[PDB]
Amino acid sequence: GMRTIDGKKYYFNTNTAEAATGWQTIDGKKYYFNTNTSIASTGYTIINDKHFYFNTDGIMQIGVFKGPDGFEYFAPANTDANNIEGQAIRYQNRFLYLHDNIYYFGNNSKAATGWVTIDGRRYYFEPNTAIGANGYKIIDNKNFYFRNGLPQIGVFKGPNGFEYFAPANTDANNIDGQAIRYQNRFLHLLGNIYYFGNNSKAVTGWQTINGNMYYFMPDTAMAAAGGLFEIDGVIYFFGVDGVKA
Ligand SMILES: CC(=O)N[C@@H]1[C@@H](O)[C@H](O[C@@H]2O[C@H](CO)[C@H](O)[C@H](O[C@H]3O[C@H](CO)[C@H](O)[C@H](O)[C@H]3O)[C@H]2O)[C@@H](CO)O[C@H]1O
Ligand SMILES: CC(=O)N[C@@H]1[C@@H](O)[C@H](O[C@@H]2O[C@H](CO)[C@H](O)[C@H](O[C@H]3O[C@H](CO)[C@H](O)[C@H](O)[C@H]3O)[C@H]2O)[C@@H](CO)O[C@H]1O
Repeated sequence: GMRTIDGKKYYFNTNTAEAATGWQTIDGKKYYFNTNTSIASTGYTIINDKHFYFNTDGIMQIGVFKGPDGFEYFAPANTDANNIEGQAIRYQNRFLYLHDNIYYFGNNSKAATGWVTIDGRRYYFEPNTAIGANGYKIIDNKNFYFRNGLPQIGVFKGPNGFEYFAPANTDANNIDGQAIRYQNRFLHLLGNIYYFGNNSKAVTGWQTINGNMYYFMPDTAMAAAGGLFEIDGVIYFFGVDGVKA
């Protein structure tokens, strides 16, 4: 019987009206009831000069969580110098993969947040979680499209349409991957063809431009090009320049 009164959770040894203290394994879960108050620990907690992290319900967590000195890695037993389960450990200058989530830990064993350069590459880790960014992101009024923390160069679909996340210095000295103003013009990138309207977004569907007909795929905004394509069940030929002929 584990009850919670006045926002404070306790673990009673059933038959006696007394609350328990210390580490307790309840339902496979680990809890630490402060030895001087019997109150269940929550959040960043120092125990015997070691760091542990508990959720709002007092359950000990394994992962990357923020403490007063930044995000620490509360790892499984024997991750470094036979550390105990849930304890924060020394983890310096290296990446951490917690199944598809990527973190990078600095020299201080704290996870990096914001923009950082690692081995010559620019990354962005979410300040709220320290997790490498993924997908469309607006950062300081600039748009990026990330994959595992890395800004990608290319044409990707965002909330407002396909934007051109361009190579560095294409406009206003943008850095690699920054979405830019690119209006009423074609974009030729690695063999693919796109056309951007006045809104700096790639057009899709059938389009007549300067008298030539093109069909830009709705899922990629790339022009049909270099052969026969069946569109809406009809077969057409598109030259390597994307023009139907
Ligand atoms: C103030 C600051 O950030 N200084 C950095 C130190 O915190 C950091 O020391 C490591 O910090 C982690 C927490 O992020 C742990 O405290 C770690 O020690 C703990 O784990 C060890 C096993 O890995 C061992 O069990 C210790 O007994 C236990 O306390 C600690 O080494 C250092 C090193 O990165 O950098 C400082 O800049
Ligand atoms: C709702 C809508 O579609 N509005 C259109 C604007 O988004 C568009 O503005 C441009 O949009 C691109 C993204 O597609 C960028 O946001 C661009 O600004 C950014 O790049 C600039 C350099 O090229 C500069 O660095 C800015 O600081 C940076 O924010 C922005 O101009 C406009 C113009 O095409 O059309 C609207 O219809």
